[PDB]
Amino acid sequence: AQDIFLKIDGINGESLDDSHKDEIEVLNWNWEIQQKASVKDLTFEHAIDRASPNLMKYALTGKHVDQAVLVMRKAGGNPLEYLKLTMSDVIITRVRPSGSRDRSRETVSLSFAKVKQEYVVQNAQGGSGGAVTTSFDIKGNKET
Amino acid sequence: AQDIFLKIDGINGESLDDSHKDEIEVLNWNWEIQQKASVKDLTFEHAIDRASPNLMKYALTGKHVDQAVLVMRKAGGNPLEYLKLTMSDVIITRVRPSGSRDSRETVSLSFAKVKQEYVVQNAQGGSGGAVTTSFDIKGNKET
Amino acid sequence: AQDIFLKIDGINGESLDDSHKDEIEVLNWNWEIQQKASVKDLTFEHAIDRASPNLMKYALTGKHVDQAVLVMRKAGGNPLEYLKLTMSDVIITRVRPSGSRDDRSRETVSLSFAKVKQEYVVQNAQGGSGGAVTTSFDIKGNKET
Amino acid sequence: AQDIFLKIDGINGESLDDSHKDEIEVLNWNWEIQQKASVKDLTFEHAIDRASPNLMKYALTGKHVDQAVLVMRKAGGNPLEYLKLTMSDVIITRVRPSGSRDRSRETVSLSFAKVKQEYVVQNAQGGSGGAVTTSFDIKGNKET
Amino acid sequence: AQDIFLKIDGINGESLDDSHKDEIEVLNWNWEIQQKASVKDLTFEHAIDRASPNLMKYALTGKHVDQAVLVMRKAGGNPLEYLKLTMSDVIITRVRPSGSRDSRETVSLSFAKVKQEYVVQNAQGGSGGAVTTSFDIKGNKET
Amino acid sequence: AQDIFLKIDGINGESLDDSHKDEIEVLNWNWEIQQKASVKDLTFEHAIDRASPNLMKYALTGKHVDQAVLVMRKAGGNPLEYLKLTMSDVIITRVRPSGSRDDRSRETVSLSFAKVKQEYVVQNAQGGSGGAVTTSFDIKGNKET
Repeated sequence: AQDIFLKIDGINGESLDDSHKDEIEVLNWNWEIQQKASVKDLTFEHAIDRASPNLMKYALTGKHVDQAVLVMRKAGGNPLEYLKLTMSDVIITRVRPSGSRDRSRETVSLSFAKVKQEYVVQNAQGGSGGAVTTSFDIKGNKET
Repeated sequence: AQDIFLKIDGINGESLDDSHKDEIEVLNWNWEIQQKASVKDLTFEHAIDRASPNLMKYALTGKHVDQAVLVMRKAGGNPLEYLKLTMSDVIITRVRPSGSRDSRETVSLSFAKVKQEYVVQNAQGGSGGAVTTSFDIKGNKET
Repeated sequence: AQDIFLKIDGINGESLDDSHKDEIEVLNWNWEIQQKASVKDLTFEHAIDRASPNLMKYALTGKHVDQAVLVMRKAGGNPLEYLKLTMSDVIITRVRPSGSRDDRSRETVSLSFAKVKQEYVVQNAQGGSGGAVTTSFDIKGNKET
Repeated sequence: AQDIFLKIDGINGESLDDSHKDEIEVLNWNWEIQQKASVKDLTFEHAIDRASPNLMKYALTGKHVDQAVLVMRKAGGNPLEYLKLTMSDVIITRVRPSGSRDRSRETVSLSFAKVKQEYVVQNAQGGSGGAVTTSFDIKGNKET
Repeated sequence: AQDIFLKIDGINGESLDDSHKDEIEVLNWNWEIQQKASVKDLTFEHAIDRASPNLMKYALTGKHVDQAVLVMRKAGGNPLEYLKLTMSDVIITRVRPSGSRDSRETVSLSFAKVKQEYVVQNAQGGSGGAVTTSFDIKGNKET
Repeated sequence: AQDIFLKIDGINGESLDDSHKDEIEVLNWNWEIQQKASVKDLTFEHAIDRASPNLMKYALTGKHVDQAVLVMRKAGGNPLEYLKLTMSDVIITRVRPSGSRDDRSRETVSLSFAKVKQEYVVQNAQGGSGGAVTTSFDIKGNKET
């Protein structure tokens, strides 16, 4: 059971994690690019939490935020942050809260002008094996 | 197992909860906002109950009600009311009753304005603070 | 396990229940109203039974019947009839029978109606009738009643 | 586990049942009428059997057959034929055979000019409790 | 557990069955005719095997083959070949290979003419007779 | 449990397999040709890995790569590489990453290509290479090769 965090400028979550205080604890996420290219929103799920009233507001106003950063960190003896997705000039495009007597979930989508992806390689001994980083100005349709 | 309540002006439920007497006991609910913005109906499910004949009536007439308030309350030793969604100038847009031998009703609401309050819980289980936003959907303005 | 009954004027079922003799025993049902308003057919499922050949006939002719009454009754020690849906000026709009060798033969049926009344019966502490909440509407005439 | 039979004029099945010799043994079936009225095909499933090559032929040619009769008969100590659906002037509109290493099924549809439905009521003692029969000339849009 | 074989002219499989050497072993299949008549492709599934590279080629070229023959054979003590479907002037219309770590390929065929033979089994498990029909789909005539 | 590998020129994976070092370990894949002919993208799934940031980049730029080779190898005592699909002049048309707290992070990727070759390796009785059946096609040029 790995940890997934999302840090959205101006929209705090309620994580108690030492390295990700006040970020949003993410249950799951997905994203898509299709063939210039068609870049879909990134979508994530979290519990209804401290971020939710602000996520609602930004969805309605459409106001941009500077940056959102998504991180996946492996669980266990060697807890590496192995994937980091950095989104610049972000819009909250969709919010879908729900609740049940038997559970509170809220599904959120984000669009962004630029993106950067960093992946860290872990070796069998658990240390850093290398790293790959790429980035792209989607709005400007240019490599960065 | 948390409790969810909905208080609709002019349409009583039959809850026996001390702090929510005659409100509607909600089984589940969902809502959506999409990118001015497209705000979807809020939908909830409840058992067929004392509210149902009036929900049917309002669905048919289209008459507005002043306010509906949805509350989620945590279960357990510290039963905190941590989410409050206040809907102003409400229409009953849809009612979908059903029953089986082996009985539930799905209802949708639309509203001119909305307020969402999340109540932050402190380490002792009490109120530590809140985050609150509101919006005039009809007028397309922050409030 | 609650009981659900449907009484359709001129189309008997084969229920043996004392208070609902010759009515249709309903397995399940559903209905919908959408925003003047759009009122959908009411749909129910029952076993292929004595009603089925007449339901077929009425589906084909389109002939109206005066009234259909749907009732749900709680199971157990206090069998309260807690929901009564009365549909006036009714058409059989859909019939969908089926069967399988591996038991079960069922039929899905839909109804349309000019007027509707919904009564919910409130239960008292002794399990008896404590009162009711009732509403009604002339759908065809688009008026509250 | 009840028995279901279909007797199609000119298209024999391979049933060994005393009362339904050479009829088609039916696995399941369904039918539909919608609001003059829109009468859908009746559809049934059977194993690929002696009828299948003829069902294929009639589906391709579109030649009519005089009559098809579907019967459901209860299983057990009191085996009543409680539902009989009689279809007149029948067309084979669809045939969908399939097979598997893990099974042979074939789905068939029928359309018809006229229909008759007979239902027999069974009492708790297992005997005949009464009967209801209706019929309709669909092509002519008239009660019969 | 019955056996299903497909013999396609010019496209060998790798079956080791004595009576169907070098034919394709079929996992499942289906076909459809709808109401002159609309005859759909016949579709079958097999493991990725020796046929696959040629199935890919014919799918791409659209070149016809003379004949494909599908046979179902009963399992057990009396392994009767009870269904034979003969397809004449065949096109490979579709190939859908796939594989997973935890490998199958779906193929579709179209044809100008068809013959279906069902072999009737006698009480001793032998051939008791047959029912046979055929049709020129392309020419829209019985044969 | 068989192994599936994909070698994409200029986009390394992180496989540790001796005969497929730094290739992409594939969880599953599928492809389609329909009736000149309509050749669909090949789609595969892999874990989010060293390839992923480059796959994203190439999806966005649309830049071609020379070749991608997909291989399936039987598991067990005789690990035969029995299927080899060689795709020439390749575009990354689709990337779909996802992750969940409850383990697993996976990514679905699609490829398009101008030419294709499919080799199936026939296995001999000893489990070794007995031969092959091989075909190839210039999809862009619409010609058999």
